[PDB]
Amino acid sequence: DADSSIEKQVALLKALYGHGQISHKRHKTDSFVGLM
Repeated sequence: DADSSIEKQVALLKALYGHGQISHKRHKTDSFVGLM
């Protein structure tokens, strides 16, 4: 029944996706174009 403990690791994979947020940080730079 502890085998379900491995399913919790799937949540750790979601933390790896958070690295994609760094790519969205470039979208904030596009917002500065509005200053023009």
